[PDB]
Amino acid sequence: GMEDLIPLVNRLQDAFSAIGQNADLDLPQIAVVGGQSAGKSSVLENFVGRDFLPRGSGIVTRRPLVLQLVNATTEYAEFLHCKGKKFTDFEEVRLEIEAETDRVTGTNKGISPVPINLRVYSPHVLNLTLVDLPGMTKVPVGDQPPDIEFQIRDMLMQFVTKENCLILAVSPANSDLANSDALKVAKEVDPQGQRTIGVITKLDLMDEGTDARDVLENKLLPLRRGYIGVVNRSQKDIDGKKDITAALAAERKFFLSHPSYRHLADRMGTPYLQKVLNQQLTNHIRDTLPGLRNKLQSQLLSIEKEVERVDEMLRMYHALKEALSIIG
Ligand SMILES: Nc1nc2c(ncn2[C@@H]2O[C@H](COP(=O)(O)OP(=O)(O)O)[C@@H](O)[C@H]2O)c(=O)[nH]1
Repeated sequence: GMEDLIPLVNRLQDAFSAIGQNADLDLPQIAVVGGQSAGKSSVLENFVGRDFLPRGSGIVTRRPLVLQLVNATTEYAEFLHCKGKKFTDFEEVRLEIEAETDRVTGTNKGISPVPINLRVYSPHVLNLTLVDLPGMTKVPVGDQPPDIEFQIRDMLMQFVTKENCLILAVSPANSDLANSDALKVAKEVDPQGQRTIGVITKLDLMDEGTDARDVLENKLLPLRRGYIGVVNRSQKDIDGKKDITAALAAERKFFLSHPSYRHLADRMGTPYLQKVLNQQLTNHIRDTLPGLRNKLQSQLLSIEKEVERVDEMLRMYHALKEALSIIG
């Protein structure tokens, strides 16, 4: 399709996020899922080229982050809920995400599906939007609630059960892929593997004598859209403030050097992943936008005649109208 398609859906995402909605609308979008520590934040920060996501122990993000990367001549960030303000200090971007997590979930330490919408304008990005969802976990730690696993999983299921949700299933290579939370979720909701894109992180950490060639050649657990491997900064690199440019150069050198991957190298790494996701997401929106408009229309007229809480219903009514107006 067209280069207008990702920005179109950004505006849809803003319209529905303004009333605290996203998952129920079945928007064509990429949801990023993984186990905690799979490397999701790292992928997103690689795309942006700056650190901007909360780090530290436990479940630091507890809402969806609708991350909208917009190629632009200038570089800055805007939050939908902070109208007017342009962030150029990505450390303040991170503090604002932390503040939004605390404001909605800080008492319960639970999970909320209410999205945070963050747009990052930059000359260094392709148009690409991803809905980052909290990483899955198994054992509550510290002050986490006893059902934290299910709070997280139930919330991400609200997104990925939707047929227009592409799933960016992030799994670390230094684990048996058969243990992947991301790919388990994806196979539950997408059993034929038609709307799941595999990202394999941490290839630099695999055990000697092993490699992920079978996974990356799409042979171990085939997905129609395949798998892309990436090599992000280690924790030591993060703490040493290694720059992303140097990380990307190390990742390219890794794929060109590794005997098990060098024949795949041009379909590996973070720049390729960004390009592939921009292309598949654009094509995905093209294929699904007409169906979305019908879904939204039907939802709208359902609301109108039921109108014949209702406060939430009227908010949805105006958001749906706004969305249909954006689709035009
Ligand atoms: N060596 C290496 N470490 C990684 C890679 N990706 C992430 N990490 C480290 O894994 C940890 C978790 O990554 P992060 O992106 O925060 O995981 P998230 O919880 O899924 O967002 C951090 O200590 C990262 O520095 C990678 O490809 N290689």
